[PDB]
Amino acid sequence: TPLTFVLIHGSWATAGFWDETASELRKLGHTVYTPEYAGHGADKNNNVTHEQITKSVVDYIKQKDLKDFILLGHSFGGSVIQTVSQQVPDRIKRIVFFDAFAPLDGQSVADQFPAESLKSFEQLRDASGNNTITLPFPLFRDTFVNTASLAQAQAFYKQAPPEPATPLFEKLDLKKFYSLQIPKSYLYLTEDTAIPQGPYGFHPTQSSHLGVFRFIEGKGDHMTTVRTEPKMMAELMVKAGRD
Amino acid sequence: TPLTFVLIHGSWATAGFWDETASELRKLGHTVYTPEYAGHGADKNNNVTHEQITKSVVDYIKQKDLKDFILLGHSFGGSVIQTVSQQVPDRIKRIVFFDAFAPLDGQSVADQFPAESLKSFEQLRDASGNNTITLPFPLFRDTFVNTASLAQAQAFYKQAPPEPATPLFEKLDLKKFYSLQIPKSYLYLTEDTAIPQGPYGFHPTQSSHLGVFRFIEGKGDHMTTVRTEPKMMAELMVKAGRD
Amino acid sequence: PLTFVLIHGSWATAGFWDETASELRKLGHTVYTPEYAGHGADKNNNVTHEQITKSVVDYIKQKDLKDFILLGHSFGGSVIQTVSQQVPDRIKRIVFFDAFAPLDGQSVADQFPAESLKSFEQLRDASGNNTITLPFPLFRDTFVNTASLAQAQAFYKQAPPEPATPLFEKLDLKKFYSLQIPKSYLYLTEDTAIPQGPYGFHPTQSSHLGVFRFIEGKGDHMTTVRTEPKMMAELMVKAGRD
Repeated sequence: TPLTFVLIHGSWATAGFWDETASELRKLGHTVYTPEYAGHGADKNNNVTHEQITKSVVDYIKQKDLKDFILLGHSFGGSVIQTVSQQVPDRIKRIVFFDAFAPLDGQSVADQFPAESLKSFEQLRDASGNNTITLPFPLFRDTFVNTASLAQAQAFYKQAPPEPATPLFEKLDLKKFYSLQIPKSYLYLTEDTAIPQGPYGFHPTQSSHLGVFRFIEGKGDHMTTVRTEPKMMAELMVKAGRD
Repeated sequence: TPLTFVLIHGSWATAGFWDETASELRKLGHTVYTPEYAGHGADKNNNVTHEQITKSVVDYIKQKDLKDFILLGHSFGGSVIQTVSQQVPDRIKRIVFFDAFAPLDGQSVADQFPAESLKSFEQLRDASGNNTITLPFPLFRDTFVNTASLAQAQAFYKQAPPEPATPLFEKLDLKKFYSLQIPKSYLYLTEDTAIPQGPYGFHPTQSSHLGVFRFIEGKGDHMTTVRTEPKMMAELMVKAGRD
Repeated sequence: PLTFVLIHGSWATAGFWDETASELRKLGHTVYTPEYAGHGADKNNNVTHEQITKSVVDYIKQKDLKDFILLGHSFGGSVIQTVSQQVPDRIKRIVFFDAFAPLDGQSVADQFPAESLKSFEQLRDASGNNTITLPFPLFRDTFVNTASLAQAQAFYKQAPPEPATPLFEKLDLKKFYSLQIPKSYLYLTEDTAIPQGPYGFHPTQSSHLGVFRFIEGKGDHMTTVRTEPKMMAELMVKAGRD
C-alpha cells in the first residue's frame, strides 16, 4: 500500500543526498519529500542552532500540511527526527532511524562519540575559525564511503559540505520524544563506520537507545550505498517504514 | 550424507512452527521429527513445568528409539535440548542451538533477558491471572517478525499461542549438560531481535555460553524466515548439523 | 592495476593464497605470495618473529618492490606490522584480513582468551619439538566451520604444525603505531578462529588500528580463500584500492 516518506539528511550532506534513493522509492509508488533545513544546502548560517533546524523542518511539514507519514533520519538527522517528532507527533505514522544517532535525554550528538572522535571534532570546529567542521577527505574516504571507489568517493565528497558545529554539541531535552508511543525502526548497514563499530557503533549501541524498535539490516556504508544501490535502499526503507 | 533431525520449538509456538522447513529438509533426503511437548499444542496445562516438558521429549525419543540424531532447538527450545541431552546423551550426534537460549547452570530462560524485558514478562504473567504470557502484537510484530509484512505478521501472530509461564522462570540444573562431550553448533540469523541485540543478544552472548561450537550465520528473524524461506533454512540447518 | 604482497598466517604456507592470488591476477593485479622463515620448505621449529620478519623484508628488498599493498591473514597481521615498520617508504596501504593486530609490547598469544592461551602453551609443551598441532575437532568447527567434513579433512592436511616461538614473543610496534600509511581491515562474518565476542577479530582486533577502512564479507578463517576465491579477490581490491 502507498507510503509517504519525509527524509531528513544528516551532517556533511544536503537534501540531494536522497536524489537516487528518493527516485527509486517514487518508482515503487511512494510519495517522498526531501526537505532542506537551516544552515544546510543553500542556507548559509554557520551559527545555526538545533532549534532553528527543527523549526525549518516543522515549518516545511506544516506548510504542506503532511499527515500519516514515515519520518526517516540519517546520521545527525536522527536527532532532528527526535526533536521534530516532539512538535508534530500527531502527524507521524512511524519514525525510522537509518544509521542515525539517537541521543538520550540531556545528551548531544557529540556525546555519542568515543573520546578520540569527540576530540577530533572539537579540533576541526576550532581549526575553522568560523564554527564549522570540514571532514578531512582521507577520513571521509575510509570511514564514510569505505565501500566506494576513489572516483565515487571524490564525487560524493563534492556533495559533503562543511557542517555548522553548534547543533552537534547542544544538549537536547528529549523527555517528550522518549514518552511518545509512535513506533520506531532502525535501518542499519553493516559496513557503516562513520562512528567506529564497537561499543559506540550505530548498532547495537545507538539503536538500543530506542528501546523497542523494528530492526532492518542491509549491506552498505554511511554515504556510498544511497547513491550506488538506490533500488535496494528504497526496498529496505519500505521494510523499515511499512506497517 | 542423510541426517536425522529432532526439532524442538520454543515458546509462543507449537510443533507446526517447523511445517515448511521440515518439509524442505525431507526433500533433501533427511529424516525429521517435530515432537509436541507438555503444555503446548493441544496439551492444556498452564501449570506445566520444565521437568514435565523435558520428560515428554525424552519419552518421545525413547518410544521411537531414536538415535544418532541432530537435536535442534529454537528459542526456549534451547533450554529443552540442554535438559533432554542430560538424560539421553548416548543418542545424540550433535546439538544445534538455532536462535536459542543456552542458560548456564543455575539460571532460567527469563534470566537471559535485559532487566526491562524480564520485568515486562513478569508483568504479563501476573496480568494473565492464569500463569500465561501473551505477547502483545506490537512487540511481536516489531521484534519477533520484524522482516515480515503486516499481513504475514498477523498470520504468524494467530499461530503464537499464550505461553505457560513456569518453565521460563525455573532455575535449571545444567551441570551434566556442561560436562557433555557432544559437538555443538549455533545457527544465528542476523535480524533476530526476539531478545534485543547487544550485551544480552543471541550471538555472541547466548552462543558464547556453549564454549567451543560451530557457528553458522544466515539472514532472517525469529519467526518469519522458517515460514517464508524454508529451503534456505533447511540448507542452513544441514550446514549446522552435518559432520 | 595494484600490486599486492600477501602474508599467510599460522598452520599455513604461501600456498594458502594459490586460488585467491590466481583470481587477483585475472583482475589485472600483480600478486606476490612469499614464503617466510620456518614455514613451507624451511624446517625450523625454533624460528623467531625477527627471523620471519627479516625473511619478508629481504624478499621485498631483493625484488625492489614498491608502492604495494601489504596484506596479512591471521598471525600474518603481526608480520605486516613488523615488516611495515622496516620498509614504510615502499608501502601504499596495509590490509589486515581476519588478522591479529597486537598493541605495542604484546604478542599474538596475548590476543587469545585465557583458556586458549593455556591450551596453546600445553600443545607447545606436549609436542616435545616447540610446535603446535591444532586438534582436528577444534580446527573443523572453529577454523573451517563453513566447510564440509571432506573439505575440512583436505584443508587440515594442508595445515602443518606451527613453530611456537613467534606466537608468544612480545613485539616492539612503536614505529608501526606512529605510521601514517593507511590501514584497512577485511573481516569475514563467520570467522571464529578466535571466538566472536570480546576477543573477536572485529571489532576487537580491528579497533587496535585506530582509523581504518572496514570491508566486510561472508566466510570463515580458512575455507573461503579456497572455495570463493573470486569473491575474496574482489574484497581484497575493495580493501586495498586507493
